[PDB]
Amino acid sequence: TRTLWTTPDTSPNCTIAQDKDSKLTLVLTKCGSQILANVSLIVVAGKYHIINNKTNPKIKSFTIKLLFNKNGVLLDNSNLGKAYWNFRSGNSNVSTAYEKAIGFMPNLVAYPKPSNSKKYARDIVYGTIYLGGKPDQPAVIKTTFNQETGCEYSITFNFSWSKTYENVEFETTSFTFSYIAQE
Amino acid sequence: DTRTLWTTPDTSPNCTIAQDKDSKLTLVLTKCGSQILANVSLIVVAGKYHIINNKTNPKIKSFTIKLLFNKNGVLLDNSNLGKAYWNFRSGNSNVSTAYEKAIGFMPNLVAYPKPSNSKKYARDIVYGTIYLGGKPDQPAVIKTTFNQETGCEYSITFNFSWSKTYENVEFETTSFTFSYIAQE
Amino acid sequence: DTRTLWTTPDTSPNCTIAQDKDSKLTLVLTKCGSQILANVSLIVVAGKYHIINNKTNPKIKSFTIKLLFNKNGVLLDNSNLGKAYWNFRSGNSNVSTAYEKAIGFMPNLVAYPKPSNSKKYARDIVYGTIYLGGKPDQPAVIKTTFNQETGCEYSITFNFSWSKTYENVEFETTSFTFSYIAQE
Ligand SMILES: [Zn+2]
Ligand SMILES: [Zn+2]
Ligand SMILES: [Zn+2]
Repeated sequence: TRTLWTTPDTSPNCTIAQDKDSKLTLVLTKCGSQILANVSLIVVAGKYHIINNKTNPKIKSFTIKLLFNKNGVLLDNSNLGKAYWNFRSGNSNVSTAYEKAIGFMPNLVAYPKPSNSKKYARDIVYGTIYLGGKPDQPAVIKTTFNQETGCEYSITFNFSWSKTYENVEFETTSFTFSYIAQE
Repeated sequence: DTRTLWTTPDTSPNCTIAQDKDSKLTLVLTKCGSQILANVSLIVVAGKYHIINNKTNPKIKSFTIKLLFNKNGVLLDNSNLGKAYWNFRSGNSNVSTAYEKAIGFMPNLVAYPKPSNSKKYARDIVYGTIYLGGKPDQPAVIKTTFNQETGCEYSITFNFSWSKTYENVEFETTSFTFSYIAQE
Repeated sequence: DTRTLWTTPDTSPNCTIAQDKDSKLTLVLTKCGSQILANVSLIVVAGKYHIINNKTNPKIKSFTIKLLFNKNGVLLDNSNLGKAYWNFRSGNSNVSTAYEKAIGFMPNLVAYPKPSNSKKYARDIVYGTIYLGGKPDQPAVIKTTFNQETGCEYSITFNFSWSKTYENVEFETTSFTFSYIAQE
């Protein structure tokens, strides 16, 4: 069945530190009870565009959050802009915002919201991507399901690095993962 | 849902590593035609592998969870995973009756042959790293091997191992995705 | 379209890295709508890359396998992979006739543009690590790049490289799974 995506162009669609400073490319394809996900990031401007940890040793991580309501609709506090997220139609999107995508949401039994109960690590997936496609420029992408407040479901991407990069543009290789679907 | 075989997504223990029901293996196998998309994680709740302390027990560095299947893809009871809640999905639960056939979910025997006298290829293994407690400095290796057990027609085995000296670290993991070639 | 397009899962050599038919590339592409789920491994059986010795040949550190496709997603004969056994799956074999169209299996050209004077973004690359002989201390990097070859409409290229100093180690790998955005 279907695919929810950001069209795979390079037009900025995401706000990390300043308005439209990045293009998140995210494709979610439903394969029954699992969602197959493919993600990459291009930071085009602003604080995170060029990393220089000699001049700014403190800049070592940032987060992009996707927050969804009970119908699986993206909420406006998300870093990703609402106009950019929809079911695929060709290399573009359907012309009208979708009303329902619960089949694409991370499963709440697998990945419960924060509560008074024990929190398990299975709601996280780690991966490594590479800045500029260079094998000696790893950064970690940590993806977490359903851990944000103010929403019914969430997918968050935390990008971090441990090396001292000097004038390295933050644009990444791609990473694939999956997660258990709500229905 | 006859495209997903799973353990259910709850946290009720279903697996016996060192003692009865000491762990929850969460395993979801989704059939995408000739490939099975697999998602796995592990929570150990009790016993020898629950709290790792390699200062006190320096030799506790690895363990294995085996799923063994018959010619029909039915789980055999000396697998570490219990039979009761390994089944086709129905909602967040399972279908009511135990399944009789799941050959479409078994690892392909031409791709991943049983042990024999013939050359053994590495393609029957997938390696991944998961993280204890979700902490990025607590890696452990998950090694998954297809059809290398005897006394069965098919098998999937998960070997968990680590090389750091962990001190009072609970063995509960992040999730890992992989795929394998299906028998049919 | 649920189909699988593959090399078949046997171990018969189908690929030419340094000399004719020196390797078996096992590649399985399954279409899951707008994404292709890919599973890959490599067995080198002869020639320069069969047994690696970096004490005697320290500069032998990488090689490349290219799949080049025309406008219809048909494999071009200058690819390293041979055309004879690359086809849609039928059982553990292939459909009898060579396929004529597989555009839905090609890497998306907007996501992964062909080479030009325009900025080359890294999103057209996926990196993974596989293990020689299934040994966890024998990593090698598999770098996969989409649509960066000339003389074709689409391409998938696999660059295998390593940084350890291997001494008489056979180049045969564990398996790796990735996905990519489909052209249609
Ligand atoms: Zn710039
Ligand atoms: Zn515990
Ligand atoms: Zn050999």
